[PDB]
Amino acid sequence: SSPRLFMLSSTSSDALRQTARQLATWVEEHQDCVAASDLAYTLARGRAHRPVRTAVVAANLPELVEGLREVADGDALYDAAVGHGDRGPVWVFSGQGSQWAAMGTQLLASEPVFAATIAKLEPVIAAESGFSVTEAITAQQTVTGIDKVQPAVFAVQVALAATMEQTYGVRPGAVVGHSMGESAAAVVAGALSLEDAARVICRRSKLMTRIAGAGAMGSVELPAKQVNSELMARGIDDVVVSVVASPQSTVIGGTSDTVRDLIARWEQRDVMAREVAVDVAFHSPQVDPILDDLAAALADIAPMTPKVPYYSATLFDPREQPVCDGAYWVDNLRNTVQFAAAVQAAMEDGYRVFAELSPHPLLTHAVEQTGRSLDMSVAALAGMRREQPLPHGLRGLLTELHRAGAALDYSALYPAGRLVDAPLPAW
Repeated sequence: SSPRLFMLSSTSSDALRQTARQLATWVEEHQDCVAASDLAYTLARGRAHRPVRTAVVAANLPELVEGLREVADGDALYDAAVGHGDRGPVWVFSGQGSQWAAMGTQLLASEPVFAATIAKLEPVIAAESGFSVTEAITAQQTVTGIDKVQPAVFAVQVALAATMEQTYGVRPGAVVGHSMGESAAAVVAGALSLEDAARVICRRSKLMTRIAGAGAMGSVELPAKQVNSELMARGIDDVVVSVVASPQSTVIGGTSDTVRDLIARWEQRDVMAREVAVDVAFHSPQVDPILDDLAAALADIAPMTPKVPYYSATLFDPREQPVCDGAYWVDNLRNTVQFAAAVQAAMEDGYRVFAELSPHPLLTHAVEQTGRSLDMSVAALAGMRREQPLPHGLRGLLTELHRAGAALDYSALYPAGRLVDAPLPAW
């Protein structure tokens, strides 16, 4: 009786419409014989998924005939899958800034695994940071202080990954984190326990409140080698490259005045410069005072060997597998975020489907820019968007992962049924 996802695929946009039309005619003639569950199961598990994919949502067979005929009559361009169903998606865990008011409300209601994960984190974040992460992610005002933002964003990140794996059968092929995103990446990769990773973000953000107001940051659409050249040429020692997000994008960090002066000059040369909303200048010497204290706070963190490929933005070789001890988290906060190099390594290793598990996409464009620079066809998906209605939870993200060609377990969403004599399109 509930709405089901009917997968349809072909070799071209026109052949996919021909497939939709034959299926609609068949479904219309056999609707009294075929159970909708059996047909959805057959289309997902009894058919080899071809490159040009789509899916129609419908609660009953007559509804599916309308949806299928709509596809068949349309003039839509269906992009082909970039992955070959052999590698799982690369989950991208972005930094701060993705947060929005009541970002967790619909997923707490529509996804039981999201709710269960947030429930686990609730007493840990309460003991560590002194606040309710559930109250924070469902409040009518967006979460605000660094000590509250980081645990709340981390909690959404890990709850999204748990839902995708447990509820939708999507095991990640690899993980990539960007600054605070690396704590969620460490949990998902099996490098840290959920609790130790929560302790890492809670303690990290509490210590950062001590240095709030110490420097400023700025984004510039210039490659990092060029930015560094300008700093050295201008005799600037108080501002450094803090983030390397794409081959054409760089974030600088340092003293408030020199950062403002540099952005003023870049803008005047018609370059895409802009100040970034910060209290502290992370991944710069501004964080130096709090590094001894952080090392001490994280001395008890128990790191583990990652179970999934982890593309480190902290290590000098992103392919190297992290030892997520306190020293790693101190380096994570102080070293440049080499995000572009980590994404480039994953793409060189064969990954083409990237999905950003965050409250709102911050690094979708960065992933696309790295793919474009390698002359590769990649998919950079967003797990959630600000104020996006999610009445069917993350089922939308599952559809887009399927459409893109990410490897996933179809027995999670279609656990049982009878194979039906539905049409098999010619080669």
